[PDB]
Amino acid sequence: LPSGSDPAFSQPKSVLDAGLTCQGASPSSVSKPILLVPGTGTTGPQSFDSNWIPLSTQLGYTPCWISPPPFMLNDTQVNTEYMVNAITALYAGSGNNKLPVLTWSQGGLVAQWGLTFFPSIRSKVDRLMAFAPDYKGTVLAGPLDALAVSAPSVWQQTTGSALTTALRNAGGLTQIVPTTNLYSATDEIVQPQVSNSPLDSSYLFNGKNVQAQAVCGPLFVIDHAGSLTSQFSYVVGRSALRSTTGQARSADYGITDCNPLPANDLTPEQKVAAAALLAPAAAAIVAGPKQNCEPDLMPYARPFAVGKRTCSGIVTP
Repeated sequence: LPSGSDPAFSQPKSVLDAGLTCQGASPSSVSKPILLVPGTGTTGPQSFDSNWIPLSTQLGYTPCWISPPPFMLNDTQVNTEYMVNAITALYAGSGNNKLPVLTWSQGGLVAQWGLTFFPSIRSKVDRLMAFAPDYKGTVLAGPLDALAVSAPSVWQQTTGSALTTALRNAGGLTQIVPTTNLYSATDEIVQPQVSNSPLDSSYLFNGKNVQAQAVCGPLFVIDHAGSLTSQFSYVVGRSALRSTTGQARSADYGITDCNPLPANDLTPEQKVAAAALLAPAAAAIVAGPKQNCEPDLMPYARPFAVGKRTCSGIVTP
């Protein structure tokens, strides 16, 4: 694990702060914040309005969220700066108290990239609840990279990207704070995920790796959005957020919780929005930025991906 000074932010603190919002509070004075880190092609709200914003509310958290522009499609390394700045702020804002981070898709990668590369936020996160995180990225990004039609962040979440190589090589496929990883075999966005083994994209060492089909059976299907919004995911999220250990406890759930439909503590209208969670992100992807190469790694990550090709060319330091 890196253990020096944090890297420099490439964004002005004012830009970063502007992407941080808290329900009914300013970050500088908030009780029991949880930070929500969105998936690819969405804003904080577009990810969590239909799910973890009300769910965290009812569990007695002040939901706060970052919305890195545009729709999490730019450089995961800059989307991470928004998350690091938010953790710094919300820790100080809550009386210097550790906060939980909850995340969907790339939000997980961003989180684990933060804890890998910016040591000062490890003493500020009491736990990480990653919903369908892509730590190895995914192989299903391959066709779109072959077309050279891919957002910066979609290059970086390709399996074998410089970014995913850099993370692994810096010791980033091991948990750095107590970490639960809810995910699904049937994820149509993130693969590989079928092994219920360290082969899976969502798997960390020492982490509470919950593959849905490992608890509910091989006849169980929740998809990429399902892994965030489902009653099953509520129960696992509830479990991790209340655990004295920082991790979901198998003691807290069972076979009768194997419900892939949106969380029952959402309103009927919330359920309907959560059901359709992914369409926004699919659309914002087809609407969004497009380049022919993977964004350069910033100097702090370059030593961990030597040999790989980014926009400037082959990585050397």
